[PDB]
Amino acid sequence: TLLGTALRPAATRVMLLGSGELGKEVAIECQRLGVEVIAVDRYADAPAMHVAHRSHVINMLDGDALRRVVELEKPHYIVPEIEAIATDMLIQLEEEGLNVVPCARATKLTMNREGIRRLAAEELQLPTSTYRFADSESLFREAVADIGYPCIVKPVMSSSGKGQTFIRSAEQLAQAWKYAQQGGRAGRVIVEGVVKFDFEITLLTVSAVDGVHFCAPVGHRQEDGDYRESWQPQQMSPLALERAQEIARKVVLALGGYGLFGVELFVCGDEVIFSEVSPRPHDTGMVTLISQDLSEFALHVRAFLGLPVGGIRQYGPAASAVILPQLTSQNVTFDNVQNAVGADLQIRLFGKPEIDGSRRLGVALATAESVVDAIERAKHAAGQVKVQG
Amino acid sequence: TLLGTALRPAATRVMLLGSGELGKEVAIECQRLGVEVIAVDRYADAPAMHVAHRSHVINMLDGDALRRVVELEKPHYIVPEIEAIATDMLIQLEEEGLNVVPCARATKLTMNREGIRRLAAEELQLPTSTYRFADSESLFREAVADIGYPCIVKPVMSSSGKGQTFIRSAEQLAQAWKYAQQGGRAGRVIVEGVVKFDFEITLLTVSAVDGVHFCAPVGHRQEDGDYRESWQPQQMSPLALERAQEIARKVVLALGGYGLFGVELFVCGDEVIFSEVSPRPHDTGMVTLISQDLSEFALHVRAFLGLPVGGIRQYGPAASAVILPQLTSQNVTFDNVQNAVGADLQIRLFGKPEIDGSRRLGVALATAESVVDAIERAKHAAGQVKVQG
Ligand SMILES: Nc1ncnc2c1ncn2[C@@H]1O[C@H](COP(=O)(O)OP(=O)(O)NP(=O)(O)O)[C@@H](O)[C@H]1O
Ligand SMILES: Nc1ncnc2c1ncn2[C@@H]1O[C@H](COP(=O)(O)OP(=O)(O)NP(=O)(O)O)[C@@H](O)[C@H]1O
Ligand SMILES: NCC(=O)N[C@@H]1O[C@H](COP(=O)([O-])[O-])[C@@H](O)[C@H]1O
Ligand SMILES: NCC(=O)N[C@@H]1O[C@H](COP(=O)([O-])[O-])[C@@H](O)[C@H]1O
Ligand SMILES: [Mg+2]
Ligand SMILES: [Mg+2]
Ligand SMILES: [Mg+2]
Ligand SMILES: [Mg+2]
Ligand code: NA
Ligand code: NA
Repeated sequence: TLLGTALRPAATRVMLLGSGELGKEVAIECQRLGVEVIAVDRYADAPAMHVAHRSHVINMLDGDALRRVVELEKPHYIVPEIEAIATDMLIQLEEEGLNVVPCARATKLTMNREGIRRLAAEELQLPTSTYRFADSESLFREAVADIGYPCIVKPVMSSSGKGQTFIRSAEQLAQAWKYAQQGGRAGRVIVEGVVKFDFEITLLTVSAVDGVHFCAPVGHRQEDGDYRESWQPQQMSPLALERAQEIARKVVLALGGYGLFGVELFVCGDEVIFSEVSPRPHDTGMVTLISQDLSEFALHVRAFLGLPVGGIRQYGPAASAVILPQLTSQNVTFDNVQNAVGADLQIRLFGKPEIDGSRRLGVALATAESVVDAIERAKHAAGQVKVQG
Repeated sequence: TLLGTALRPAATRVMLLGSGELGKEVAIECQRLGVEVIAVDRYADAPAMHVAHRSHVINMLDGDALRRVVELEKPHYIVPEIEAIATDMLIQLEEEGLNVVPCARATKLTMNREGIRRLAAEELQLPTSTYRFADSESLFREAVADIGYPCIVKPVMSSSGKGQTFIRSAEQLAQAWKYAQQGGRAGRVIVEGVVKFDFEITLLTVSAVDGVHFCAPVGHRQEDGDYRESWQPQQMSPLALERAQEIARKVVLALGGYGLFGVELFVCGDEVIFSEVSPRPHDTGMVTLISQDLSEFALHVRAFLGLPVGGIRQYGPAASAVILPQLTSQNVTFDNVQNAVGADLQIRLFGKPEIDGSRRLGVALATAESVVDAIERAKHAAGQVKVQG
């Protein structure tokens, strides 16, 4: 493996499609290796753009627009950071010789729940919640009837819980369906039976030249479609961990290509159930910014560049807690920062240009002798931040 | 501490005066907090510029040029990254209300080994090398006589050994007095009477809102005026450590201002002698990119922003080894990178635009069960990298 010098003729060029907080760290890790970074998104001054050599704002769902920016910048690697990309064009491009991380098929399969769900459950025979898809209200209604209550309805093309409803009674059916319509390419939906898990985890799995490597299990807590806190390591029985690893390995290998994947799993004792997978760094993995020698961002980079992982070091109990304020502003400020960092406590503020409602603008990170204590220290610190606009 | 959002009207702005590998990390740290970074250097595409919001190429020795850039960008913090800057302008600027990190006086004082040596020795009353001050070949001649063999000859405006001479013999004096003029402005000198130390350390000392904290001592190996390898923690006596810390505190507190300082000391048994100090992150300190929770750069930023440090966690034996090729090229590439990364091993490639002679293009970082082992791992890795032109 050979790397060039960013900005020079033989530069190794990486193009990020999506410039949120996740890509910002991928960008930093690229920059740490003198890798040239082109950050693209649907809006200007996106996080990853702050730390990139050059940025472009285009409609990433427009295959022609994508083709255009790619032809323009001639990246060696196209690193999708969000789901909402013109995957069909990535496949084209990949065929035309471009390297899509981890691979274009991985991106296509995961951007639509139907693809990844059917692959995992039907082709890989992995355990998942029960599910049905529906593309009309009536079909949706039949689906619910067959699935039972409670059940969760989600659009097949969504993230961070947009257009999703936890359905407890037929009473919600109409609202649920409309709402699932508002969320979505606005479309088809998935109706899943509710898994009553003991806890849920994210198994950050790196597929690299030297094999499949696993980060220690990251536990996470979700609320109202948003991850609130994550921690590592999440304790699991030996049997559960081994089962989780098995599932994760099968998934990443099936999707193909080098990179770090966020394998979302539900744990019921010693039993593990597959939920979904990010074929790229995962939000919950932001805890690895404090908990490992190589963050999930650093690992994604390492793997995609074709270099060996070797191993991953875990420094002990740690957690992340989101900074998710709710306001409307185009000039956001953060005060009381002196009460948000200190010993074994840090924060990250994304640089997002504005907010109009709820938005993840930063994250607090902490370490401690237990995840319980780390979680509290991180939440507390996130809380101390006085967000104003 | 109130921080704005980079690129937004209330953004908090940091201007780096010097954009090499040290400032690159400082920049990355600022970015992580959504701080707006302006990277200034005397050449284009300097490392820190790759990761800054914007840059400026100017002669930083030109005060009028410095004022212009400062006033144009209106930074909240001026962060010196190299010695060669117009310290007078800093002083003036500071007087005009500008925040200079750690303080303008600190920058001036350290530029001059005259001012700093006197302060430390006379004023602070700390142990240093022997010395005096010549201002002529005759003034030079007489002094070196007062010091004796062997001894050191340094321009009071020298760095990296720029203009220095190790004198064991009178014959040299023909040379030395000349060389002392080769370098610096191109002059006046300082003659030191060498100290036979067991080993040398850099005591990275952070002065912040919650007082002064210290990183574990960093040992290093110098060669031809360039550090080659650095390691942490350097084994020493608690007594030696205690003494080192006392000297460091005294110095930093006397220099004034918040920031990370690199205190250079000689260790002979339980005795410690102050050599010099950088009022900014120090090269040898690059080991902290892998050995601690907060790197020296993260500490620098934390401190200058008025935030508390609280503590510094050290992850065990670690080392840095420089990637210091010597060639002439404007399109450097790095091959065999796969043999330079792995478990507990990483590399940084700076992004320097070209090279023409010997130049530090990157660094290898490693951790291990022992300091010795760490150094070997880091050295080996740096050695595997094939630098092409
Ligand atoms: N079938 C299910 N049973 C139980 N809980 C579920 C189920 N599906 C989703 N959840 C819960 O809802 C959270 C969000 O679900 P998810 O399917 O990941 O939504 P998303 O919109 O894809 N979000 P993101 O992870 O940002 O892509 C999960 O982490 C669980 O806490
Ligand atoms: N009195 C002295 N005794 C022994 N070694 C010395 C002495 N002064 C300098 N050195 C050695 O010289 C190295 C570099 O010299 P130094 O005094 O730091 O000058 P410099 O030109 O300012 N270099 P730099 O460290 O980059 O600022 C040190 O790290 C020591 O190994
Ligand atoms: N679970 C998905 C996720 O965490 N995505 C992250 O959020 C960004 C969008 O946030 P935004 O909606 O605030 O612009 C994405 O770009 C990605 O980094
Ligand atoms: N020992 C001091 C030191 O390490 N300084 C670092 O090297 C730069 C200059 O490198 P360059 O000479 O290759 O431009 C400086 O800007 C600083 O980052
Ligand atoms: Mg999802
Ligand atoms: Mg999810
Ligand atoms: Mg110096
Ligand atoms: Mg020195
Ligand atoms: Na690929
Ligand atoms: Na100051």
